[PDB]
Amino acid sequence: KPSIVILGAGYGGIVAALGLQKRLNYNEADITLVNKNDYHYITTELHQPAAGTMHHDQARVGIKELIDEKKIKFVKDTVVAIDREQQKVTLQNGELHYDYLVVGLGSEPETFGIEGLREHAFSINSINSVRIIRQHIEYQFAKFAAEPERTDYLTIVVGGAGFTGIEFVGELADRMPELCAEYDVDPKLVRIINVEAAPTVLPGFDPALVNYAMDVLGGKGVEFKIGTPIKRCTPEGVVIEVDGEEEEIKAATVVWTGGVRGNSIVEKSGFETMRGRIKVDPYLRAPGHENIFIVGDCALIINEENNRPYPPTAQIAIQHGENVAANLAALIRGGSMTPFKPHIRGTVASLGRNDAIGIVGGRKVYGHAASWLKKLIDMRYLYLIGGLSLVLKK
Amino acid sequence: KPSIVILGAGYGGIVAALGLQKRLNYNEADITLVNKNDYHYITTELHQPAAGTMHHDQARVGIKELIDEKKIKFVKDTVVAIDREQQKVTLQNGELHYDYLVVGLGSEPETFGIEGLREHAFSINSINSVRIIRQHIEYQFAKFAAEPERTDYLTIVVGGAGFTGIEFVGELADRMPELCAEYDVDPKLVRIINVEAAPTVLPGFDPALVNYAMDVLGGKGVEFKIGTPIKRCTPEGVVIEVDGEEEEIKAATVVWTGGVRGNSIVEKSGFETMRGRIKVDPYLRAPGHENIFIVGDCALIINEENNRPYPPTAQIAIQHGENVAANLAALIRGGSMTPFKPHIRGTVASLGRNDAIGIVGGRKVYGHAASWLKKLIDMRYLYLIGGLSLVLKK
Ligand SMILES: Cc1cc2nc3c(=O)[nH]c(=O)nc-3n(C[C@H](O)[C@H](O)[C@H](O)COP(=O)(O)OP(=O)(O)OC[C@H]3O[C@@H](n4cnc5c(N)ncnc54)[C@H](O)[C@@H]3O)c2cc1C
Ligand SMILES: Cc1cc2nc3c(=O)[nH]c(=O)nc-3n(C[C@H](O)[C@H](O)[C@H](O)COP(=O)(O)OP(=O)(O)OC[C@H]3O[C@@H](n4cnc5c(N)ncnc54)[C@H](O)[C@@H]3O)c2cc1C
Repeated sequence: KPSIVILGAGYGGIVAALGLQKRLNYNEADITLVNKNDYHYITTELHQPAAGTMHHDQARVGIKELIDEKKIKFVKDTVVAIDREQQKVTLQNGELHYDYLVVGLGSEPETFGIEGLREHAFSINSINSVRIIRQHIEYQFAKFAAEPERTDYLTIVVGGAGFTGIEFVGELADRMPELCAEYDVDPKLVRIINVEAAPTVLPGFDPALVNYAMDVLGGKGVEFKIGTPIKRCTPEGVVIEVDGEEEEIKAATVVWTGGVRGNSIVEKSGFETMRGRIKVDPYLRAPGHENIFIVGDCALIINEENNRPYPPTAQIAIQHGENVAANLAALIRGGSMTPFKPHIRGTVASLGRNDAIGIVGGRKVYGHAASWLKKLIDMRYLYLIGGLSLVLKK
Repeated sequence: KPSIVILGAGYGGIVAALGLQKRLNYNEADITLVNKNDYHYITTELHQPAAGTMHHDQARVGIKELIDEKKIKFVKDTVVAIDREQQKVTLQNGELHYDYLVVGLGSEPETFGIEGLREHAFSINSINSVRIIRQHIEYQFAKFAAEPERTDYLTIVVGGAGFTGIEFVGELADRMPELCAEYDVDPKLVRIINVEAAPTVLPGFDPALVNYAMDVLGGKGVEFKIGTPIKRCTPEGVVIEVDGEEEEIKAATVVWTGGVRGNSIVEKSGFETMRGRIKVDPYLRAPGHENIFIVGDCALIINEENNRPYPPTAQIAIQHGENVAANLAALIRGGSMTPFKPHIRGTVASLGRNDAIGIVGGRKVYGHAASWLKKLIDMRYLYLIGGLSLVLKK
């Protein structure tokens, strides 16, 4: 019985684990799933509890409830290092050996060495982190009424006007009326500032969709500072660069959505990486390793049509897991593997709870239509991993 | 036509204002009520929103909803100083003249010059302050899951084991199960520590009631450190004295319930005070001033039967307001005044939402009985200032 070890129970890992579960009979292989939490969180929904527009329990599910304990041994622990030569994974509270390894440790924030950013800014990338953001913001607003001159309490800076940043400021905008009512705050004093180094909001997306997004969010009071890089971050705010001069934004809350990289454990373990990501072979294996598969945000795929990398998405992470599960089963059974080919469908960006933008079926979508479509797409993933029961739960 | 100016819309000021409203005609006197907020808060209930066991809106009511605009002119402003010589009150955004003055500015925290206490500990004395405490604590618990070795996040130190401290830790204890579930916290790691310099919890109360209180709160996991003074306070915690030696308690939350004094404006205005309060004459007037009345926590009353001071309570504050309103009406109309005579009824201390201790009528009360009695007593005040409508509201 060969030992398959899966590192990280995210989109890539959970799908891979459940795939192997469905494809393999009992005693065909040992399957160990490692995750630092006993729950799997819906990473694509994390902007909502971060803004307090949805309870965080709506964005996570117990791993034991998803898997078959007789087929998969779940281990709750934190991966520290991978020893490729010994084929051993080092954890905080033990060690594991493998015949096959699946790395799905996800992303970590990339702050590009910008001073104070790692230590004084917040990230939206886990249940813990979004509860921290949520309660941090509520704490600032609670402090304001006693110190009405401290409008920096009411200022939130979101660094990076990409997909995550745009969805987050949308949620923040919807949250503000209730939040201000809770803490006797003049809503006109609230500032939500989206700061982007690139010269365009949502750089790389269709201009028509972008302008609609900016118009809607702009209407809701969101400010955009574009072509404006953050130079440093403090607990008092950020310094930005405007017209070749430094300008300070006093803000008690700074959220970084300006870049991610593959989990550093991968690169530190000696794998050759580009921005922490591994340019895997056609079978999603790490080059030089016939027994190591890489999924999700740790994997790098190049679109051969335009020589551009696919972005780190949940959508492609899911497709990774399905392919790896299929190919691992084949390897266990001495069969031939099937080369991975991504099929990129449409993605919808939420603009608060009642508005959205995106491409679905090949057509531009807006408003309530787009908003419902996003919910349906997200529901499909829940059905994939937890069947109708998980869908009915929430 | 005399000008009556009332400073502070607390128990003393609101009752006095409503009393004058009920006793005087529309042309007998000008009545101005000054308050820094447009709302009157139920100070005796503030321990609940501080612990998050009751929404803060349940502990306040709009002042305009209580008074008759044709009889009383409400001014939303902050009192800065009182000029006795000119009979003028200075505000942050203007100034007022009076023929008669009623001072009901309440208490402010007394930290006795204990280092760091004023700057790093929290007080339960307004709607703003309890929302700050509430969100501070939730913020600490939110941070814990990401740093499970920082158990100091889960330690709450309450300085002073008097009436307020006991009620507050009672509320915190009831809150903990829900709070821990919200933030994935092991409840056994939580520490609620009541620190008291005196050698007994609730010093001055009946020992039987005290022992019952400690047993109930102790069962709920509340720790008591008695004969233990706080020496200094930091954002990291407190230093305490144990057997003449320094010991540190690491705690991200320190709440001070160990002493209050009369609002400093009274002393700063040149009034002769003892611990910030004025030892008023039998008609609740400031000595040397036949036209200045002091009510509530700014007033000091000595029980002439046993020469001991009455504690600063809402119960006696209410009686102050009624007496002053009656006596002011008499002065305006040239009648004779009535010496203040306190009638001290029973007071019940809550021990969470489902338990309590106190004296009612002439018998000691416990449990659900005591708990309901406290609610009814508090309800009586709501009826006094707002009739059945306000009662039905809450
Ligand atoms: C607000 C937000 C919105 C998004 N919306 C979309 C969208 O609409 N469409 C789309 O396609 N993509 C979206 N994404 C991106 C998508 O969420 C990620 O691409 C996806 O999470 C990547 O899958 P993953 O399994 O590789 O990583 P992850 O989902 O992050 O999974 C990593 C797992 O491994 C665990 N883990 C991490 N490190 C360790 C360690 N040392 N030891 C043990 N366990 C560890 C983690 O606890 C976690 O469970 C969004 C991302 C964010 C932040
Ligand atoms: C948790 C807690 C529980 C309590 N429980 C009880 C109990 O059960 N029974 C009992 O008898 N007592 C109880 N007390 C004590 C009681 O609350 C006080 O004695 C009461 O509040 C005093 O009434 P007051 O009007 O003098 O002061 P306050 O109630 O504090 O009123 C002061 C008013 O004046 C305003 N004000 C203050 N300064 C200014 C300024 N510069 N300018 C303008 N406005 C100003 C304030 O905003 C406020 O509206 C409790 C106290 C606390 C903290």
